[PDB]
This record gives sequence, structure tokens and C-alpha cells, in this order.
Amino acid sequence: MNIFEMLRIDEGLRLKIYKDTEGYYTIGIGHLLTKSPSLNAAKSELDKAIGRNTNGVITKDEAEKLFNQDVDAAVRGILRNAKLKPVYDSLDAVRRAALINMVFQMGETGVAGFTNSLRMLQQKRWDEAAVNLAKSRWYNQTPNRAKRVITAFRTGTWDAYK
Ligand SMILES: [Cl-]
Ligand SMILES: [Cl-]
Repeated sequence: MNIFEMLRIDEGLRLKIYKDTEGYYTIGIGHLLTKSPSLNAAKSELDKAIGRNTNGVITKDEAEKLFNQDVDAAVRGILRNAKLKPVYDSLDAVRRAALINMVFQMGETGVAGFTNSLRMLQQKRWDEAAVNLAKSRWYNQTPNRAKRVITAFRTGTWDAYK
């Protein structure tokens, strides 16, 4: 298992513009287009991202390309963040993937806000961090996904995804 396969499972793949769990226009593999309520604004961002007049529909290759860029950006966001970097550096491979997943989902800013959880991860207090990670809107809004990511932090294995 790896970061790509993990996120492909959590986000799924959709070739036409759709609304995410929060109701925002998205496409492909969890690629947020805009938070704006307008479909046109969404279509405009899509075309700008792909480089062609899409009409709200992309190909698989196009979805994957956005996905590669998005994963790359998540990692780079973590490494550039003063709060996140040190955590990330302290973790093993599986747990690093869990942190990337969260950043992909909520943004660096969002994750950087889990101050207490981050400290616990850094200290390697797995069970404690898992409980703390669960006391959040994130867990309450997308519990199944949250549960899978939390298990990875807790156990250091991909069991939840197998
Ligand atoms: Cl983009
Ligand atoms: Cl969920």
C-alpha cells in the first residue's frame, strides 16, 4: 500500500464535476475546485487547471495528473510548515502517509491546528493521540475515513485499508 493507493480509496475517482461531503465543487480524485456556490465558477477553475475547454468533464489521465500535483503539493506544504515538518520528520513511513492524507483533505492550516494531537504524535503516545484526534469536527463529519486514518496513526500499519 502507498499514499496514492490510500488516498484513491478515501477520495474515490469521479470524472465529472461533483459536490464533496461539504457541498463544494470537486472533480477527479478529491481535487477541490472552488468553495463558491457557482457551477460556472467551478467550470472556470476546472478549465484553468486542465488547460482546455472541458465542459465539466475530464479524462482519467487528466484526473491522475491533478492527483499527482495535489499529492506533491501536500508533501511540500508539510515540509514548509514549521509546525508540521518536525512531526513528519519524527514519524515512520505509514504514519507519514496518514499525515499527508489529513493535509490533502483539510489543508495545511487545518492540520497545523491540531496542536495537541501533533505533540502527542511527536512523542509517540499513539493511543492518546488517537483519542485526541477523535475529538474533532473532522471525525464527527467523516467518521469512517477519519477512523481509517486514525488507525494508521495508532498502529503504524495499513490494516484499516486492507
Ligand atoms: Cl491546479
Ligand atoms: Cl467517512
